[PDB]
Amino acid sequence: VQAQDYINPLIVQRADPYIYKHTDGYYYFTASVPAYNLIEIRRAKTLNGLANAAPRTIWRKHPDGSGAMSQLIWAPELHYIDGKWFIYFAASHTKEFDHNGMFQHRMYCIECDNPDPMRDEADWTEHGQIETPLDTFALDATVFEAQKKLYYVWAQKDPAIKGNSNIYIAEMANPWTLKTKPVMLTKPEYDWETKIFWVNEGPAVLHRNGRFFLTYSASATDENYAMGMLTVAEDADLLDPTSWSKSETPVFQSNMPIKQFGPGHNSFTVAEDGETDMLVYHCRNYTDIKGDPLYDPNRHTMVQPFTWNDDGTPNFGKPVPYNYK
Amino acid sequence: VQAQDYINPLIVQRADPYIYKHTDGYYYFTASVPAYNLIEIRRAKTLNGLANAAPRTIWRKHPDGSGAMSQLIWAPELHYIDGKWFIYFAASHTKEFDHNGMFQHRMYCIECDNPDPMRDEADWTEHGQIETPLDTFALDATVFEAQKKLYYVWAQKDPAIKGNSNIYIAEMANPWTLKTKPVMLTKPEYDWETKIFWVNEGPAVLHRNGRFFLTYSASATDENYAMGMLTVAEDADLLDPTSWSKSETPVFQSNMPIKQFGPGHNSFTVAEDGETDMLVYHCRNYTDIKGDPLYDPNRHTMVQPFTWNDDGTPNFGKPVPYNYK
Ligand SMILES: [Mg+2]
Ligand SMILES: [Mg+2]
Repeated sequence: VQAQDYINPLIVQRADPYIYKHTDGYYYFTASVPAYNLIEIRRAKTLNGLANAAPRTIWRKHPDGSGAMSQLIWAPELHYIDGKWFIYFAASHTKEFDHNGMFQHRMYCIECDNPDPMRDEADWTEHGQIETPLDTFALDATVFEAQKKLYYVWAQKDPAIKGNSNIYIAEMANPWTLKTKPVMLTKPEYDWETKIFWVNEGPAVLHRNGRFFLTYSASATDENYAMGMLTVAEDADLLDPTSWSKSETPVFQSNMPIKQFGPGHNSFTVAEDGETDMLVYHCRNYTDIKGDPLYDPNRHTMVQPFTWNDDGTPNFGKPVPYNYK
Repeated sequence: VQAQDYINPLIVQRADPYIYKHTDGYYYFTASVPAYNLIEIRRAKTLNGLANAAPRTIWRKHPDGSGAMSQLIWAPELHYIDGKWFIYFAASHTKEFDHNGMFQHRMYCIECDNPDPMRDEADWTEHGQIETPLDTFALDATVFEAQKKLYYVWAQKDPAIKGNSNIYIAEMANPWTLKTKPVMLTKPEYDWETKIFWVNEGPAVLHRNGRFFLTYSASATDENYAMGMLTVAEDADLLDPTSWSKSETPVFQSNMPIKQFGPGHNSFTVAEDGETDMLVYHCRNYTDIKGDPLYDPNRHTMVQPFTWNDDGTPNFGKPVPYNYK
């Protein structure tokens, strides 16, 4: 396949796009919806089919003023773990900022009792909050399998470290519970990670050529949004921060001449040829945003192929232009 | 062209779909967005292109509690009148129901000072409310030109007539002011117009074969939602209700075996061949709505060709199935 085989932007008005190619021959898609009020799934046999795929709501936010999970439903990811579907997402009990001017999200998990994850809301049950030793702002969780274990990777505020959030990892006791104390892998520190907000968020994991590559997003969700990357040997101690190497420069960023601003909160999938790696990310096409960029709904989902360098590292290149007619 | 050339649903999660093919060949699209908080426009060179067309916000709702136009921005239509762009839309000052359990919408108009209607929000000016002699619930306004005059057609509640709204016509003094007293063209009365809720709304006008054909939607918005049609000779007194003929049966209804439930609030356009008439409407693929139905976002935009009967009347057929892969 080639980039031009896909009509971009693939999915309008969907941020934090997550695509999972399942064994049933379907691509499953989850993302943040503009009103941040529910979790819906789309499915199609092809990536282009997702642009017209009728969604199904499988979980709705709790009522206003009812406590946990009642506001700002962010970045759900659908995972298939030991034959069961799980969705990891973040939510807050309020839209109010705390005394540090931050969002009040925590991490949640829902589990499906059916082989079809899109049949009905009644098939999904809440496990509640995925707790961490320190109860602070946490979001954008993802999971990956390595060394016959399940790892959980997420973004969280540490009061002792400057900025909004750092990336952590921990091994899981089960799909909704941590077994180990969190380990910090990266914090915002370079100029490209600290524009408007000091942020490391949106982790995603790729496994290839004897290594795990963990991409993440940094800076605010406007034009400054960019992707960084950590690398680790697949057999190392994943819970030792010295096992991981951090890229000093972004691995993916704005392509300003073609009006692709702030690419980020990515995921990875495979094309319909079963071989080409695909980068899935959101991106904006203008910068004259009014108000908070999180409430402008025009982060659009993009998909494009990526390749591999001779040293076995990924080469993401740059955002491709829109090509709809 | 043929129905299979279009990937349906054309535009997911857009209700009250309005497509206008401009003299430069662009297809412009306006609709109610699921959060009902703004007016955005998409443009593409093809109807399928609209599925991936990056929207632009051209007008946003007024702040909460500030009065007119502050809530529930519904059903915008983009019209090109005497070389200027106008958008007719409905809005409320509140989300609360009136003492009769009804929505509190009134009709509004904005005008653009630029040839490009998607350049900037600063290009649009508010004309305010389009006032009617009785100040009651009103929405879904459309306009058409006939006999060198401009006619305004809309839906409005009459306290003396059972149901949520009837269809009215009036001649306009200018694009934001009525010249004549409203004339009622149809009220909900047939069995197929009064299922669960008594309503006539979403008017649309088609001109062909010496007649104007005014379609509208009736009944509740589940599988009972259906389209009616009025017919009048193109040279008749359009303000005399006795010039108009009401179809005693619906002209378009649910296609129950393929789960196309409740087609309505239509508009009309022309295909890329410049010849084939296209019906544009919203429709659901399920009716088992959970939570507040106002915020279930899955009314999807459908497009399909229609044809003409021997007597010069349109034949809409029935909803086509989804055909995305
Ligand atoms: Mg994620
Ligand atoms: Mg309309």
